[PDB]
Amino acid sequence: GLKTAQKTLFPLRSIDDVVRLFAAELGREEPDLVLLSLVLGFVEHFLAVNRVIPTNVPEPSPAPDPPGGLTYFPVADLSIIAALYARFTAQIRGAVDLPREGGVSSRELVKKVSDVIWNSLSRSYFKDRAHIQSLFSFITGTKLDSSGVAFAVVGACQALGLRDVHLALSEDHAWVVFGPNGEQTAEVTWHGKDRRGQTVNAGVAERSWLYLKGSYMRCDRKMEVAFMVCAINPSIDLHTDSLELLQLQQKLLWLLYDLGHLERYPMALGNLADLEELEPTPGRPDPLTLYHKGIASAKTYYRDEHIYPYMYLAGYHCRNRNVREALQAWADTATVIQDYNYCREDEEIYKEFFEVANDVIPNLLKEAASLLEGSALQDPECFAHLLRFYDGICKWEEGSPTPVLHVGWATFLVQSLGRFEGQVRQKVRITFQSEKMKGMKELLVATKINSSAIKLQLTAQS
Ligand SMILES: CCN(C(=O)c1cc(F)ccc1Oc1nncnc1N1CC2(CCN(CC3(C)CC3)CC2)C1)C(C)C
Repeated sequence: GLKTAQKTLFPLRSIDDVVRLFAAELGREEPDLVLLSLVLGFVEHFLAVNRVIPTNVPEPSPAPDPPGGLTYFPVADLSIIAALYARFTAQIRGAVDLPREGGVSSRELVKKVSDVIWNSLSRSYFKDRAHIQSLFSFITGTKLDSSGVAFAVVGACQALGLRDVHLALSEDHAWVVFGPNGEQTAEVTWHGKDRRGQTVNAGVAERSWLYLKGSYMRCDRKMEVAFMVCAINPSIDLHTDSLELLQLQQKLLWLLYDLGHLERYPMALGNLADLEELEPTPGRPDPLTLYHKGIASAKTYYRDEHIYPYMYLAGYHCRNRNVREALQAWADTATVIQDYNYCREDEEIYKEFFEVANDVIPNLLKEAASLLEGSALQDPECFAHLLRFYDGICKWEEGSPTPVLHVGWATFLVQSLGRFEGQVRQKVRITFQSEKMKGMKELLVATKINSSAIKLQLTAQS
């Protein structure tokens, strides 16, 4: 049952209409997670899933076709959004047996709301596909990706008036927290390419990156809106994004930023900065300000145990040919990961470190050498930052149940070391933390790089 004020905004015919509807909803003490997620899913379906008009642009009279191409919007009728809203609420309300004396919900209650979402999904589909994140995908396709399940469970709880069930976010996983002050936890979805019903205590005690040693985000309803905005997927295919969905996500994040709802959301600040890098909004903070905001947010609220705030910043410096600053920010990234244990389900962050060490840094140093042929390659500080990055990775691996470094890592390490002349490398005096890097300190600074020896040393088991 949509309140009358919710009804007046429709029909949404523009991006701003969506923004006004988000603006209107964020003013309430509890914004409608189902209504908001349906609208974004409807908009994204007809902009990215079912692309109505092609995206290509043609090469004294007017041109026969729009010479720059076309953007469009699928009008969201009240009748159509409300019909879908009614389907979900009729589904959820008839499925759970509603005392909750303290405004808190039982573990067995959260479990059957979770079970109602879980058992509504198709048994076979590709969990990693795009555009199955929203309640629109749930109700019209019975398909949800991993964190989409957790979000749907949270939206179902708001539908049943369980103000105490909230979305919990690590950097790669989602679950629910509940109880008098968010102290119980329950897994509600799978992770990886499931532990449903269990707490996350074991994973927090595991010191795996997946559970951030307990320094994860406990969302309020306002950050749960920020999550579904971050979850907007503009990809039409791998080489094509929808300009409309990028613009919508960007204006929505600015709306959330102005209301203060990204203050505890480092990844969302980083997402906004990345959008701002491609499409600056006049009068707004530049991307670097926003990257440093996300880092300050991670330091303030999650005691500096997040990884992505630093790779956001490092990526921006890399794309802008700021070699010193990019190397320093990847060193700081490795400095956070070195206090984690590399565990079974941490493959996402491994993949990102792999790409940095074995693609991004090699490319950055090659770029710098083309200028050389002052410069970063002549700066011992830059070499020290490179070694600090590898030292953190080795410390991360040390004592973990999963190996990190393999022979391919050694190949790129030897290459990156070679980018610094021996006279530069011999100026550093470094204290390493990892046993692996200590066991080749002298081999890293020698005038002649011993590739086989460094390869042997980088690949010794932890
Ligand atoms: C990307 C889709 N998505 C997730 O995957 C997800 C799932 C979870 F259960 C928990 C955190 C999750 O991630 C995020 N949650 N909220 C805001 N934004 C997030 N993401 C940005 C992201 C990390 C940073 N890289 C960029 C680099 C490496 C440059 C810094 C891009 C991908 C992940 C969510 C938005 C639905």
